[PDB]
Amino acid sequence: SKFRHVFGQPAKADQCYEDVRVSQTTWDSGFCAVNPKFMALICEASGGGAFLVLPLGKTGRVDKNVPLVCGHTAPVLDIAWCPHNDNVIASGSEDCTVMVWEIPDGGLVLPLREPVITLEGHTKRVGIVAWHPTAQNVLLSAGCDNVILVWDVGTGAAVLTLGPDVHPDTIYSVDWSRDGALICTSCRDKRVRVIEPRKGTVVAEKDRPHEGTRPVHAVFVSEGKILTTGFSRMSERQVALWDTKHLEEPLSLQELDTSSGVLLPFFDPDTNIVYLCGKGDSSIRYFEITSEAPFLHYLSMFSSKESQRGMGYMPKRGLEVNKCEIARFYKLHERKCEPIAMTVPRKSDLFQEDLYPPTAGPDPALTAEEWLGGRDAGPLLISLKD
Repeated sequence: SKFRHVFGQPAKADQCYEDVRVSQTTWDSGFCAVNPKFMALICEASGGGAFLVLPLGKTGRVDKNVPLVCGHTAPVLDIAWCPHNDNVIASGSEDCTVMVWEIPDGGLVLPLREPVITLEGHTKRVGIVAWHPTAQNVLLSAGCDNVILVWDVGTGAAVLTLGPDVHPDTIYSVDWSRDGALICTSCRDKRVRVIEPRKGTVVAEKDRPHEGTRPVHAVFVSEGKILTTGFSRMSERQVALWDTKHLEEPLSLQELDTSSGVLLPFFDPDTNIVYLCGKGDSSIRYFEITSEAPFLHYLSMFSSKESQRGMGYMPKRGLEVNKCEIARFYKLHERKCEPIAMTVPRKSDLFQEDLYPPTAGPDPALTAEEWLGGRDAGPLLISLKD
């Protein structure tokens, strides 16, 4: 493997974001969303709902009175940058709404309260927002009403609905496939569903990928496969790799350690690496996914003494390609956001092509109406050699 010596290297202190009141809400979302232009994290707000958005370059201590994105009338639970517009962010709130915000180049000057659009429909708090990867303006949300809504942000309309007949209990996670043809959902009723959301068809299901009582998260990995984190009977944390056409036994099931913290998976299709990090934890582990046995291979971990309250993940376009950076985590402490470069050691001056294949770019491959009518298409690809 060429990822055997991948290592984490935290930014220096003066390149961090400090003196920020990270939200204390107990919830299993990342709490941090980053893109090549801005850093956003969810704040501690008691009079309503707020999150911070700063120009990436505005490092050091944050002015205690910095403009926030407020708008929401109750705590924010989830935030995500639009993959085809670096100035647009969505948030889900305990006020039962998703709001879609526009951020100026230069960040805010004054507190932002009107969103581009307020997406009304959920009857309970909304703690999962997930942008469609390829279809312009398509946004999914899952609330604690156990309902999944898909929206056309361009028209403000809820265009698809999966009711609580589909997910009868808490939805722990939702992931779109590479081409946005499918979602993978994980439910408190212990089934991981693979759903064609347009015709609302469950195309594959695994009952109890894990035996424990705590949450299972699910992400799509390389073609045909999904990945779960979960817990054993004895609350031993597990990662499992599944072949979706044959869900009876996992391709690999590996026991990590006995903690209580939910591991969140971050899958990089350009390297076939998955990174696992939990709130409460001080480490980020990473595995490689291949088609040779045993399919899921432990690479290593970044270890630290500080436990994280959240994690963000830099899109490829913001990465130091010439510094062989293949990921950057945006790690939340109590009062601090700390970027962490993930790097492949190479001693070569040339662009490392093998490390940087063409990657999902910022332009949609389909419109909302096209994807809705039943077209699928993988993302439009760009060169990072630039």
